[PDB]
Amino acid sequence: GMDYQEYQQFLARINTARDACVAKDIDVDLLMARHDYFGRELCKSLNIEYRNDVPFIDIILDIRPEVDPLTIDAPHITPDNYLYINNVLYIIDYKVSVSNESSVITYDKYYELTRDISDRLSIPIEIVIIRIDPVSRDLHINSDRFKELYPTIVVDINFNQFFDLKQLLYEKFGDDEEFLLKVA
Ligand SMILES: O=C1c2c(O)c(=O)ccn2N([C@H]2c3ccccc3SCc3c2ccc(F)c3F)[C@@H]2COCCN12
Ligand SMILES: [Mn+2]
Ligand SMILES: [Mn+2]
Ligand SMILES: [Mn+2]
Repeated sequence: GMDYQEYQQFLARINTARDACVAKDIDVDLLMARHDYFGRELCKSLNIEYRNDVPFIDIILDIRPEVDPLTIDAPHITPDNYLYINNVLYIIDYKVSVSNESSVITYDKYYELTRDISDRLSIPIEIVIIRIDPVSRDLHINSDRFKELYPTIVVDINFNQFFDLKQLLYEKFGDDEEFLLKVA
C-alpha cells in the first residue's frame, strides 16, 4: 500500500483539522497521493523510471539531444511520464477514476497539441492514458500500439488505505455543509 510515514501524516492532518477548507485540501491530497501511488506501481510494471508532470521540452531534449532548447516549437504540456522506443514517443498519463471522462479530456488535449512537434521531429507521438478503476481495480489502456509493445500489463494494488482515510475524514466532516459542497 502507501508509505507508513505518508499514512500517519494524513491521519495527523485529519485529527487536527477543524475547518471544512482544510478538510477539502486533505480530500484533494488523498486523490493526488492515490494517483502518485498508482504511477509508482505502474512504472515498476512497465520498467520505466518513475516521473510526474515532466515538461515536454525536457522529453524532446532527452529523445533528441541535438535540438536547440532556445528555439524549438514544443507544446506547454506536462505529462506524468513517457517511453521513447524504436523511434516512437509514447506520452503516458496516469488516471485513477471509475469514469473515462477525465481520460478523454487529457487525450483530446495531448493528441491535438503533439501533432505539430510530431510532424517537425518526424517521430510518431502516441497518447497513452493508463487508467485504473479504483473500485474494480481493472486496468484500461486506450493505446492498442502501447499494449502490443508490452506483455499483458498487471498493476496488482488496491486503494483500501485511501478509502479508509477518506472514511475517517467523512466521520469528522460528514455533517459540515461547507465541506460537502467544498470544491477548493
Ligand atoms: O498532473 C496533473 C494531473 C494529472 O496528471 C491527472 O491525471 C489528474 C489530475 N491532475 N491535476 C490535478 C490532480 C492530480 C492528481 C490528483 C488530483 C488532482 S486534482 C486538481 C489539482 C491537480 C494538480 C495540482 C493541483 F493544485 C490541483 F488542484 C493537474 C491538472 O493539470 C495540471 C497537471 N495536473
Ligand atoms: Mn500529472
Ligand atoms: Mn495523471
Ligand atoms: Mn506488467
